[PDB]
Amino acid sequence: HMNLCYIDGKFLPLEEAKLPVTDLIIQRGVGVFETISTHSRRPLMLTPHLKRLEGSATASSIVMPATLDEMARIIREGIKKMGCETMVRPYITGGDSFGKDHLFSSSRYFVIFEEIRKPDPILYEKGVALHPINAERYLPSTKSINYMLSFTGQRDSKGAYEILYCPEGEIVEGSHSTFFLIKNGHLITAPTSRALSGTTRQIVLELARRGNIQVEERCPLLTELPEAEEAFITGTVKELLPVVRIGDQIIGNGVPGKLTKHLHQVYLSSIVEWLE
Amino acid sequence: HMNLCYIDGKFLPLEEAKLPVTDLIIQRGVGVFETISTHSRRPLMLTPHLKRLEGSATASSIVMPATLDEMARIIREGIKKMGCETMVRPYITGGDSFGKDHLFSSSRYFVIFEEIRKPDPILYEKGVALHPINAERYLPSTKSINYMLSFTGQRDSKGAYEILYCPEGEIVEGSHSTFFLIKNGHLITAPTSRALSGTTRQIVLELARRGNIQVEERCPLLTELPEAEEAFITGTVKELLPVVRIGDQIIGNGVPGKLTKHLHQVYLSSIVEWLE
Ligand SMILES: Cc1ncc(COP(=O)(O)O)c(/C=N/OCCC(=O)O)c1O
Ligand SMILES: Cc1ncc(COP(=O)(O)O)c(/C=N/OCCC(=O)O)c1O
Ligand SMILES: Cc1ncc(COP(=O)(O)O)c(/C=N/OCCC(=O)O)c1O
Ligand SMILES: Cc1ncc(COP(=O)(O)O)c(/C=N/OCCC(=O)O)c1O
Repeated sequence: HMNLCYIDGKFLPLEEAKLPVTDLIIQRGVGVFETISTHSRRPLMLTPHLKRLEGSATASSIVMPATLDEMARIIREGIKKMGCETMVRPYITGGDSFGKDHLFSSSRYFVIFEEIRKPDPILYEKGVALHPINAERYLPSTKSINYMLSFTGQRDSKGAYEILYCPEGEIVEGSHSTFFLIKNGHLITAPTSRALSGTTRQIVLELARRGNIQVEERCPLLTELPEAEEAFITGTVKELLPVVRIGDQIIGNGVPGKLTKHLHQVYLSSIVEWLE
Repeated sequence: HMNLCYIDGKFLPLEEAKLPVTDLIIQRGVGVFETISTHSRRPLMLTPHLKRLEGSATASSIVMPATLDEMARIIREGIKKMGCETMVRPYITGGDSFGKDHLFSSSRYFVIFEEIRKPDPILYEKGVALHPINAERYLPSTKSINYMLSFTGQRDSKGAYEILYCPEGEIVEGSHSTFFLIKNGHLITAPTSRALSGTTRQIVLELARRGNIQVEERCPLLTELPEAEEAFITGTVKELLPVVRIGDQIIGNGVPGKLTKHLHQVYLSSIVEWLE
């Protein structure tokens, strides 16, 4: 499929788009981004993602190089050009210098558009296995471009779907996901002091509120997994994806659970509410 | 001289060099690098730096896109072109994909050459102030491109020379430096399990051995700074730089100390031994 990069006023073929090696995104990993998905070629949680992008940029001392309205206009135009369900990634770079004011004031920006790659249907029927590691994301409210740990953590993950950040036995989040445990019919998920404030997470808490499902905002523990009924990971692209194994531990009876399948169905039935 | 970037077979002006936005260095912070300085237009600790670059690349699941001999040849050719004292940074990128083998096997590489920017002479006479933060580099043996913390740590550093990583009151290293405390005429410095295995650090331990100066390889503590005589930070470019203040704490008498000045003099008198 055709893939785009919006950069410097133009929607380029993604393979043509290039960034100056002066940019501190390249030299020193100074960059923040979001991942935005579409349903019916409309962006899911567009405003919440763009507010989170500005939040990341501000927390990283980056001055936004475009307004949120302009980032929204570009995203909409690139989706129109794609003419398919799209995964969209707006990037904000450090640019060429850190000023005497302790800000990155010449930030660059670009927006990647790719045909969306949903997890295979079989993964929703089977559920996935997570690989726990003794590590976590620093400043986890900020979605920087530093995802090195998500790949080096796979060195000994032996083909697990995703890495799970379990610093000192406390489950925080996936490398690309919010993590939820189900224990005695209630949700357990790490607080926003430890894990990224997921857009999908924020919708799942709202669905829990609507369904009178109790939510405990505390880290699930690896040692609680034998008492767990179910588990799932959330994000843009993957939606709610059942977790049936973590390390050598089977979750409940090792197939996707009733409350997971329920929350996924309600999510998909309700999803247009959060489209823009 | 014009600052250069060796990329794709050519020495470009640094500001003209560009990298495809497909590269996972940009998208996901997948990259490792080294910083190499010159004395008499010869690269200092060239082989130790290139072995540390390979070590970073291997620890990050990156297959090296060039041999160490070829990285050496480029470094030497660019220094010859510069015809001045140079700070050199070979970068190894993740490239466009993480393979089914859990390796980045289409890595890109580039080499930046800049006219060297030594600390002002006044900083060696005065000494510098460090700003301690409650944070640390993950996988600190690996020198990845993720230096975001080195900038976000400056948010409330109020103009300190550098950030000092002091997780839970244990001093590990600077954002760009190895850290040394002097107490009762012995050196204290964090072990290589905690801090980057600095080239400058490795020379200073050797100078300590030659001078019969005892070295304790443990993290100095913020709480022991009142009992400290001296402190200094080491690296490529800065050499040995006296530290006379850490947060609100003056180090000894608040001027560069006798053993710091001695180690810096011996380092500069001996430096040709480590040039290549
Ligand atoms: C299946 C899936 N789940 C979750 C995520 C969210 O992960 P982050 O992007 O926040 O790490 C993505 C991201 N795709 O990103 C676009 C496709 C790609 O970057 O390869 C994804 O593809
Ligand atoms: C570290 C992390 N935690 C949690 C999440 C889930 O948050 P939402 O997606 O629900 O807002 C993400 C999103 N990645 O999205 C997929 C990875 C990507 O393509 O960049 C993430 O990167
Ligand atoms: C004064 C000084 N000390 C120490 C370092 C070592 O720090 P790292 O590179 O390992 O973080 C550098 C690096 N210059 O790098 C070249 C100029 C620059 O990147 O701004 C430096 O200029
Ligand atoms: C994080 C960190 N620790 C310690 C050091 C000291 O290592 P050596 O330089 O002695 O091998 C450096 C080097 N920066 O290199 C110069 C500063 C820079 O360009 O970041 C560093 O980046």
